[PDB]
Amino acid sequence: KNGITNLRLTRQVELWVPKDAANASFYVNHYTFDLDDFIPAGTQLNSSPLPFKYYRIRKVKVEFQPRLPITSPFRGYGSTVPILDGAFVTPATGESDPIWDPYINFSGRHVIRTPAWYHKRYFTPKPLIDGNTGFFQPNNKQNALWFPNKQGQNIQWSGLGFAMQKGNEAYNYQVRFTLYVQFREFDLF
Amino acid sequence: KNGITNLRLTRQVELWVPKDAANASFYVNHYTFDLDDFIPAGTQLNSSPLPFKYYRIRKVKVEFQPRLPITSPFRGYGSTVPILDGAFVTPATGESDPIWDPYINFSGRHVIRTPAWYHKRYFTPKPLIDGNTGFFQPNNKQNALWFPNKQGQNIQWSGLGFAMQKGNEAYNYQVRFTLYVQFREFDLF
Amino acid sequence: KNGITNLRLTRQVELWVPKDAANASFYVNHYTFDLDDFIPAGTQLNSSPLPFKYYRIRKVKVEFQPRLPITSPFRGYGSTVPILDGAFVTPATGESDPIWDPYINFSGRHVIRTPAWYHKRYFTPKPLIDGNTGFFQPNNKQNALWFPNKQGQNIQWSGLGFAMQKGNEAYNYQVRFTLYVQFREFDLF
Amino acid sequence: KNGITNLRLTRQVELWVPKDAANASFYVNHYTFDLDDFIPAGTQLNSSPLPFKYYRIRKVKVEFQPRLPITSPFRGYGSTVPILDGAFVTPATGESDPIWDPYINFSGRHVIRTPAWYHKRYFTPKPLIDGNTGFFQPNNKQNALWFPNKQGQNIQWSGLGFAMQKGNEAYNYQVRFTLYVQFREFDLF
Amino acid sequence: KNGITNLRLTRQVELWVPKDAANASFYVNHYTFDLDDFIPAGTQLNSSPLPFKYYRIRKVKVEFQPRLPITSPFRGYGSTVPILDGAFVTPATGESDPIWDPYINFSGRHVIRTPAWYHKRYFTPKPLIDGNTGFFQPNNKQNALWFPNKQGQNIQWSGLGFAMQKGNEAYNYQVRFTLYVQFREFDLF
Amino acid sequence: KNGITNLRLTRQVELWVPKDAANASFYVNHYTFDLDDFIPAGTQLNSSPLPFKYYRIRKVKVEFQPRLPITSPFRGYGSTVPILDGAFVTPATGESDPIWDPYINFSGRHVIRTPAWYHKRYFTPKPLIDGNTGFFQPNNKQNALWFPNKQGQNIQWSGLGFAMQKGNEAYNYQVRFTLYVQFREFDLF
Repeated sequence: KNGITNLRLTRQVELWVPKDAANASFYVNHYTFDLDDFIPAGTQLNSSPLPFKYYRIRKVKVEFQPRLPITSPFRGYGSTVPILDGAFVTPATGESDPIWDPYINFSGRHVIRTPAWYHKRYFTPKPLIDGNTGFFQPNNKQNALWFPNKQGQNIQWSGLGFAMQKGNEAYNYQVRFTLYVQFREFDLF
Repeated sequence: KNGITNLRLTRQVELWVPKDAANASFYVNHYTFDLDDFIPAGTQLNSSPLPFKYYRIRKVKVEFQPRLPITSPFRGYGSTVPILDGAFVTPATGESDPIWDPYINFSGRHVIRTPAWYHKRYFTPKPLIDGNTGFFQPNNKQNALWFPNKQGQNIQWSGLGFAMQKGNEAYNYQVRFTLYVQFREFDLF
Repeated sequence: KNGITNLRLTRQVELWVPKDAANASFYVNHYTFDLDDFIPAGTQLNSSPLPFKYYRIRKVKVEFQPRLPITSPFRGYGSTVPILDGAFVTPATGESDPIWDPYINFSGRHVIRTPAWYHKRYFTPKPLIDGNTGFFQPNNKQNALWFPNKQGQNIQWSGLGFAMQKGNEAYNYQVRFTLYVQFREFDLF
Repeated sequence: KNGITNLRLTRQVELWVPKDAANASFYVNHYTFDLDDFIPAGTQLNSSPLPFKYYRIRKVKVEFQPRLPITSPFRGYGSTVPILDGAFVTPATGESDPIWDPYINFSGRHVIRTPAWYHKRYFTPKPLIDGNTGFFQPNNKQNALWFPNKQGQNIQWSGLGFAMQKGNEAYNYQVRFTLYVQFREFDLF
Repeated sequence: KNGITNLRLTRQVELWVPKDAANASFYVNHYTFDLDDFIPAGTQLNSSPLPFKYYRIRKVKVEFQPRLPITSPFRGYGSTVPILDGAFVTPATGESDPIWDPYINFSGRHVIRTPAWYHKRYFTPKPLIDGNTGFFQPNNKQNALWFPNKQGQNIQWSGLGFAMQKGNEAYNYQVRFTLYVQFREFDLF
Repeated sequence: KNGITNLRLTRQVELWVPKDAANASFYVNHYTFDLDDFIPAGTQLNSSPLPFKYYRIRKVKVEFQPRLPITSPFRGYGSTVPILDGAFVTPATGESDPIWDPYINFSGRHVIRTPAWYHKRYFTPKPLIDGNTGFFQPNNKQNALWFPNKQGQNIQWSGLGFAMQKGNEAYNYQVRFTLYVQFREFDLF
């Protein structure tokens, strides 16, 4: 019969890092993945671009791809972490983002060598359901738990919190999210 | 990975058999199955109700279900055959459908006991591509040959030719087609 | 010690199917089972007809028993499905119930031969708790999960969605629900 | 299936022992256990606090718990026996309870050290049906014989005959009966 | 690496039992354990006395230690039970606490010999999350389920319901709670 | 039980190297690691950011990360050594830092390729207790000796002495210290 249907969805987001007048201040932001933002925008001839009902995200692969060449006049050394519970340390509005690194002492701290070097994280995310009561239950062999696919009402899955060092000149990354989704119960009319 | 996706599509067609003034004449018609007629009509919110690209029909199950009870004042004994090449002996317009049975001496002649008895045929159809040059190539283990799914331009697959005896009073069947389709290469945007 | 207490509760509901003036339109309704409706009504000498605290429904057996004899002047062929998540396709008020079958292409589509033939479904239901967040978790060996028995506040368990064809004359079924309940923690005072 | 349902019912009775002006006279009374007196009194919302039909008493555990501390100015040494046929030697009204011990030479004479010491008997009782014709039939592996549970018409089961020595000052015990009842044939409506 | 961190927290509560004018009435109260009440009060130099994030309670050990000596002029015999779902039978305000024992027929009824005798219960509690939908799921090898430690917002864990007999004179116990907590994910800044 | 608690603390220090007018003179400095400087500054809500009592440093990982790109107009070749006894050859104030390399002939002389190339040292440090009388006792399987954690009074652990060549233009490194600390005897109030 028809048990599992793999898919590999991909989106690309530009990521601007503004300049800084030699304060060596960081710029922190967080990433969440939700399945309704990975469809190509505009293509709305049929209302169900994903015609299944039950889905789960197996792996997320986040690629920080650069734009500047390797002979940039200034390097910088930030850190990315996989956050699996949505407790980011991201600043508020007008918080004046910290001079000291907030993502420096975490458990899965990978180092990203900004602004001219590729950086790949490949992990398993967890949902942000907000009714999970708080219990973690450490790794259950890649989150074997199916979720009902609702077109436009999907939950978010918490992923990378990156903290990249602002430099003397502003620069640009191209970030590429890939989700290795599994699907079940094809329900076309 | 994701090789095959089974599906089980179903449609229902009313089948009227008009009366006859004791001539014992038959009423012959033929059936072809095409995938664009098995979707539910009206549901057109997204233009692709079948979001795959390559398909094949494994089995077709045609059920003649009756309407009259078993105490009808007149029986009748027709014949159904699986035609696998589209060479039906169906009458033309105004042909005055034959008094003798046309589907009596065929190879797979099953007998249907009209008008109050169930009758099931379960077989493998063949396409009507009209560019196959004529060669048959007897059974290749259930027609392992994939076809490109075009929305509204699909080919027909030849199936039952039924020849049911007209009686003294007109009656009604409910015919139910089921296709056990296989699919491949999910191509959603 | 005293682990499990089996019980076999039974109720009977009349089911009327109104007539139709040769439109071959269907009549769709859905069934849910809740434990507080299976007690005999009127017998209220003690406030706890079920003196346990933890319960679960193992199997539900729904029997469509007929009333008309087998020599009825008109047959009809409907479909029953086990719905395990409460997503029935039942019409609204004044929806003018569909001419085409809504329960024709489902996974567990059994065919009921109305109006003179017995029809039995025997399955495992799932609760309708509305706080299950959406995950299905396919069959966990007959839903080993106990629920607190509250007298008059019990949850519903989603079962059959039947869609039976309306005929030329109105008719009647007698539907019989049986629940094979298990119980635990006898808590009498 | 559902064969046996264990239960552990418990009641507590105050037991007063009046004083005596240095005659060293005893005070003899007998105990019988009947299932309709072990329910909590007042709780009458449903008329069947025990919703089974067939029952038997496996063990009875009678605990004499004291009230006075161990530094009482006077001890005393009585005797308890398990009577299994209702032939107690208890006094009549105005009999002026005997100066010599009546329960001194019996077969299962346990000694209770009154008035400051715990005393536990744990045995199997026998019914007082009064139509048993007199035959005893020594121990049949814990009286495997079921009895119909009638709400308010139950038979008595003969147990302890205790004979405790009256002292110079009146005192108090708290006696606690426990029945390890088995049940069968749950018959709720 | 660093998986589990055991801890053994302890608090002490005085427990007064008021007098009674020879009615032999009980005094019932219930106990719940929450982790934010087990820290020493006043010591607030750093805002996180427990610097972990995920915790669970393995065992709770409740010790009723007495104050009166063993030569008290009046004994008494109460009962403690481990309640694991928060359904205590505790009285309301002005309910005039019952003359008959409410905790007499429960499953884990231990007897406490008041007012001069030690009494220890040692068990596993369950949370009172109020969104658990009601299912019990009997013992899963000591509640392997982690909970997020929130400073001042922690959930309660239901434990002992004790029912101790009031006497002729008021008295005093010293109750000592011990929690054998496990911890995970040390998250200091 | 709870024996060892690993932690991985991290701090980052900017390291400026001033220019030189073609004398090819070096610039020598030394590094010591003390646990009270690795906490995030400002976060002082609770007075104990490390709530243990006994600690030891297993490994120190010092990363010299660059700032200039690899196409700098001038290279340079310095040397780092692990000093394990605090006998650095660092200059005094106004010493006019030597034209010849002081760290050239040592035992563990690694070469750092300044100013555009990463450089990692990963070793075990030794304390600077100043009461050790002078004896070395060569490697005792990674300094199995616990030290009492005093908040603000901790001893220093001697590490890298680096000697990096000054160039024609001033430049900048970002140095990152990581300590793989072990902890014992959690002593929270």
